[PDB]
Amino acid sequence: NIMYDMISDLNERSEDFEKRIVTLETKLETLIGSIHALP
Amino acid sequence: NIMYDMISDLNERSEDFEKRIVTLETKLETLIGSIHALP
Amino acid sequence: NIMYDMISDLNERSEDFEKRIVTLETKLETLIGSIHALP
Repeated sequence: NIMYDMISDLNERSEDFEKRIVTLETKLETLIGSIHALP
Repeated sequence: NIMYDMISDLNERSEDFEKRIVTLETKLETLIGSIHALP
Repeated sequence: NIMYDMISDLNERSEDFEKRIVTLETKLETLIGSIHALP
C-alpha cells in the first residue's frame, strides 16, 4: 500500500531522529558537565 | 484501524521530538550566551 | 483522504525536524571545535 509505504518511511525517518536527538542531548549535557565540573 | 494506530504513534513520537528539540536548542544558545556574554 | 492529510502533516513535521537537528548538531560540534582548537 502506498499509504503504508509513506507511514513506514516516516518511521525510519522518525527512528533516525530519536538517535540523533539522544546523541546531541548527551554531548550537550556532557560538555556542560565538562565545563562546570573541572576547569 | 491499524494504519491509524501507526499514524497516531508517529504523532506521539513526533510530538516528543518537538519538545526535546526546543529544549536542546535553548540550552545550546544559552550556554553560548553564557560564554560570550560574561566570562 | 483524512489519513493522507495526517501522513502529509507528519512529513512536513518530520522535515522541519531534520533541519533543526542538522543545525543543532553543527552548532554543537562547532562550539566544541571553537573551544578545543584555540583558547
